[PDB]
Amino acid sequence: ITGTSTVGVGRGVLGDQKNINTTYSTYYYLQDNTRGDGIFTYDAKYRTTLPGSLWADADNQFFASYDAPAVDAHYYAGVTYDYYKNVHNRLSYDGNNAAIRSSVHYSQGYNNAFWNGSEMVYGDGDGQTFIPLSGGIDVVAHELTHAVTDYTAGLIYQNESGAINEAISDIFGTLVEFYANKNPDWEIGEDVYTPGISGDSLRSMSDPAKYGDPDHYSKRYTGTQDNGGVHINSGIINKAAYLISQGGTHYGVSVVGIGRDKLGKIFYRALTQYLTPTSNFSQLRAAAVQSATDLYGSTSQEVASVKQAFDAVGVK
Ligand SMILES: [Ca+2]
Ligand SMILES: [Ca+2]
Ligand SMILES: [Ca+2]
Ligand SMILES: [Ca+2]
Ligand SMILES: [Zn+2]
Repeated sequence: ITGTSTVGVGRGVLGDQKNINTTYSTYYYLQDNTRGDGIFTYDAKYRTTLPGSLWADADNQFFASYDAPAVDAHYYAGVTYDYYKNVHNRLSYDGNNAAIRSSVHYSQGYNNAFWNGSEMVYGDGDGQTFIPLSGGIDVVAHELTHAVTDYTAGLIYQNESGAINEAISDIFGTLVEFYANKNPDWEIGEDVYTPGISGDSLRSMSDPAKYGDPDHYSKRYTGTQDNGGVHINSGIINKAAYLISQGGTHYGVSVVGIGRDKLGKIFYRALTQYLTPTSNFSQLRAAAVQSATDLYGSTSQEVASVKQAFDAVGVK
């Protein structure tokens, strides 16, 4: 919509107060004109017809419980935008400042969030397994990273390339959580998962096996469920990325950690320069090695650490 850029205030899903960039034209809309060609948040009104209505508010105050998921979708979209721009010099997900659109209140008790090819979509959860999914910065950044992958490597969402596609989203979702720096960790979705249970999440990058996911290639899932295990076998790559960043000894193989910033550089470069739609795990290892070599040199610690991390998870 055409109007003036304004600044609203509200509460997110977890009760935290924050400012949001809005647009004024009769109503105050969730439209942030300060990043690229806009970040736009919509209300799906418990339906599944998308995108729904551009979120409109009478007073620019967003403190109703109904407002909370839209406050977070909008705000965390802006944080993720800032991360890709400031850290990777990437302008929005297509690299050309495409508008970022998100819809919240999708369906009823919908325990999930997803990129549909064109926009972000968040359920409210059923209140037991999930609260509104946009309350998790790692969930928002995970899903927006699928948009990034779709415009770059284009990793097919099945089998090994699919598990890489998932891992890449867990990695950058986690690096975005660290960038925002509020209670960061190496698990996925903990802020919005199971309000009655402390300390759990959907997945762990530091210990995939915590939730039944493989942490070594010899444990890969080779069946047909979950598109050949895209959310299962990502544990292998998640563990390798965790090792590259943090270090550790995993099945007897020692890895020297190089830190989060370098992990982010190596994997962003692999994603955007080397990976293709059909890349398998072994080809990811070669892309990450070639990335680390471009960035730090072939004799570098960074290159040696990438090789050790992939050895540790059984990927040759
Ligand atoms: Ca209001
Ligand atoms: Ca966290
Ligand atoms: Ca997390
Ligand atoms: Ca929980
Ligand atoms: Zn995903």
